[PDB]
Amino acid sequence: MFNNHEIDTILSTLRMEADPSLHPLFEQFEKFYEEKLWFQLSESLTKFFDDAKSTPLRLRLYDNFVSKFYDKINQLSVVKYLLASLKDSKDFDESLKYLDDLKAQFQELDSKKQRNNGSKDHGDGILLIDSEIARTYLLKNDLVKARDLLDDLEKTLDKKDSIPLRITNSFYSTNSQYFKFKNDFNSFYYTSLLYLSTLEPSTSITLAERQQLAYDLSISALLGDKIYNFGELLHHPIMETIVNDSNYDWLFQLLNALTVGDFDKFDSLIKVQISKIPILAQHESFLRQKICLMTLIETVFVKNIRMLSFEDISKATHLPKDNVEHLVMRAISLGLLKGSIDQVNELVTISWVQPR
Repeated sequence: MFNNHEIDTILSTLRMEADPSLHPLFEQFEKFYEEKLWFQLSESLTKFFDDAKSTPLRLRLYDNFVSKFYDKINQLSVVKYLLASLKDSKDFDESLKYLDDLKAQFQELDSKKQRNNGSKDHGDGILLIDSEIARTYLLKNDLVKARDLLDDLEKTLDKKDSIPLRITNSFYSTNSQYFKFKNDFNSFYYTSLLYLSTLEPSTSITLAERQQLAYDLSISALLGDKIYNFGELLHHPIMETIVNDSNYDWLFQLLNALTVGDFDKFDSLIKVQISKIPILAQHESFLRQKICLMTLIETVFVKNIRMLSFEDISKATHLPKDNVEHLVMRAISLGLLKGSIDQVNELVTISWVQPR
């Protein structure tokens, strides 16, 4: 019987420990547990979880109450109740052992349970709790183990298992916890290309989420110190979603000009949108380089060039003969060609080009 046993003890104690405001809600909690209605009990417990009021009660609740029926209820509902109470502790190692032990219980409590059709379904609960262990690691549990686990989990973002988008999006937070566009934008653009590979029709995302992903990828390319090929980005189907909002149409036309060497359109957007935005202003002198670099690379590719002259490069860049070689020396430094400058003759011996 629940009377004179753990459950009566828990209801009694937690009602005393609780704020008076919580008392009427816990009548439904008591009832639905006694009725064996774990799901209605979870709605009642979710209505408690929805408020910061008395959050620590949920730790005892998890340990001594939810643990009796967590096999039936949704894995993320279960971990959310523990998460709020264990986050209140401001600790990053008990949280590790708790999420690992909880996850491992579900790894043995289930084999064909909570599945779409008693099938080899996605582990669309503990796959995200695995990310929560990783976030907890990256939250300075131990930096060496965290960095090693980050590298191993990055090597696990592949079709080695039937990973859904949600685990990758969850681990993408853990990558963002370690590296950002502020550290390097070319890297963050390539990190964003990972997320594109996982994008498919999923409840996780919308057309608006695609618009935000396209826009953030666009900033990452624009400000990418070593990116040059904006064309493959600008043509990619994900960049069609933003054409159905166009709030940033000026960015995509600045990008378009920067994809074709249209100095006049470039200058016209540069005269306005740079001044309005400090992040873009910090890169203005890179963008004017990027247009010159790409204009020449297109010229080299389309005209299959092997020899060019500083005066003709000066036409194609609007940089004076006295400095124009430093521009193509940046291109050589980007590694997108194997040519060499012949400064003695004010010539260049161009060789090869990276198309993408």
